[PDB]
Amino acid sequence: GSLTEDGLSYKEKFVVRSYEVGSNKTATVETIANLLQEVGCNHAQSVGFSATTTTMRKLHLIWVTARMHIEIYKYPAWGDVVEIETWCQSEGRIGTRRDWILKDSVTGEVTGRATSKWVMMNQDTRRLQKVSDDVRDEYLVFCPQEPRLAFPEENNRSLKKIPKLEDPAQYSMIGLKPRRADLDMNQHVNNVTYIGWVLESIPQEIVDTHELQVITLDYRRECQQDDVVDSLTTTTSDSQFLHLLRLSGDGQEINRGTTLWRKK
Amino acid sequence: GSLTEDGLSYKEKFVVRSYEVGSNKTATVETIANLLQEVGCNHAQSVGFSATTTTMRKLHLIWVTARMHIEIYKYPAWGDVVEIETWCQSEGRIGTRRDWILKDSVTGEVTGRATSKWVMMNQDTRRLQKVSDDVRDEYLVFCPQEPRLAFPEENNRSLKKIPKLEDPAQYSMIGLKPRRADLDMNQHVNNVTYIGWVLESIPQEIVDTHELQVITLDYRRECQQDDVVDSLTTTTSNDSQFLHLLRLSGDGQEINRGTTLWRKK
Ligand SMILES: Cc1nccn1Cc1cccc(C#N)c1
Ligand SMILES: Cc1nccn1Cc1cccc(C#N)c1
Repeated sequence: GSLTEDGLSYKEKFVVRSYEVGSNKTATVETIANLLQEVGCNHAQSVGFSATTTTMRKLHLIWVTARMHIEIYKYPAWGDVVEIETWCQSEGRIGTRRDWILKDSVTGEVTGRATSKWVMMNQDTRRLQKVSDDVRDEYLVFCPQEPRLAFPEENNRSLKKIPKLEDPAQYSMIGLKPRRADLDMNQHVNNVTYIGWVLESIPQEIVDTHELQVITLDYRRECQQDDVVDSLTTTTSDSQFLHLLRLSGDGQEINRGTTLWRKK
Repeated sequence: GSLTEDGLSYKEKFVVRSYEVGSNKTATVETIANLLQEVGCNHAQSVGFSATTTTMRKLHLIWVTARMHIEIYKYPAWGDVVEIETWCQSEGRIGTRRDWILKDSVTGEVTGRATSKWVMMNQDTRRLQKVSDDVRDEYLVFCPQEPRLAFPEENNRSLKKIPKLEDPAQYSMIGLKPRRADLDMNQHVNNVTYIGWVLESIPQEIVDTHELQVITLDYRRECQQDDVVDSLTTTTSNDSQFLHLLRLSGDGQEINRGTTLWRKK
């Protein structure tokens, strides 16, 4: 991987692995989401991050994902090479955004795109906060100054408000719990695990006859390593679904989302 | 990746990813096991397979893992490049063996080694069988003729018999179940998922203070996509050793047994 000529974005190529594909012999959306996190980490390393900047480390502040939105036109097949370009942008005091474009390396055709919203949190109190001027200034030298959007369209799917699923859910998968492979280097549940848990309550008949085109996921609260989650899904329709992940015991919301599926 | 000069082994380099590492910022043993499966698949593809031979497909036969044995001296760090070499060998009519050697790409130093035993099974009946002469001849042109062992030692750990853990277990993790990410392209549970499930019943205090040096796992029966598993562990021992058992949560049918050896950091 490498930063592009202007140093304001980063590109990396990945060869899709045998264990990374589903029944169609193409990459799962969780494999895609892991590759998006990997190219994002490689971009942060390339621009000098140990993605906390020096001012954030002094104030014990970290970036946390508020929303992930991914749209796939074609999933890369096993053995195929996918090229992913990523970049960041400041969204004033709200937080930051990281965008991605996925391309077929042979044809140069765009096969997918993604966007994510990040908010600042104090790592100890877990209290959310606005982005300060010092953090905005030290971040802005690594971002394009003019807007560059993976989802430019006004009122597009990536910005839509997601409602809360009402009981009873049409489908459910209960008792989901993370294992050590679901944790990151800081012993926190990996953001991609929540995508897998949301998808657990989609009936296999949909998975067997449809391809996932769009997924939007809001992250409200973290699942701890010792927590247990229930995954709930209701059809709202192409097939569209509304999703909710909540703690198995008291029903505290951890995520809400929507998925759009196209018949194969 | 590529076959070596003589065409009897295959090498591939991997850059360790951010999500592939644990608390020490080095690759987990499950990341290592996935890389071993990946280089094995790339080797089979390079020599013309798709690893069922022509005679195997005619008779509806497949290879299934009977045992996996991995020894790691140093886990590669995040961003490091690891080179893995793999090869296969026929073990007469018993089955086949696939071996691997892991090296640090910069220093050329061996950082790990692994071996696995495979047996033939009829895909439909699930009945095990001996390897026929036609199958043995068809895959012998892709294997070294002289023995080449990742574990040459006289009575090495990779061949030891594993006993059955007796109840009560010292530690347990109950109600483990696969999700879609644990399945392969044929909707079967990936062999690496069972390694993760075995390790779930090792106490976190051991994981925090020790490094896993050796794991040997016997595969007795498959966990189906709708099954639920219990992971059981008992200490058998500066080094800590454990005995492991995975069984179905309901009736207690054995699916795997194994042992792990850990060295204090
Ligand atoms: C055995 C197990 N499966 C899920 C959680 N855990 C336990 C645990 C506790 C604290 C930190 C970690 C890490 N890393 C893990
Ligand atoms: C929702 C879920 N989590 C684990 C199993 N499953 C259901 C299932 C059934 C049959 C085939 C497959 C595949 N592939 C999956």
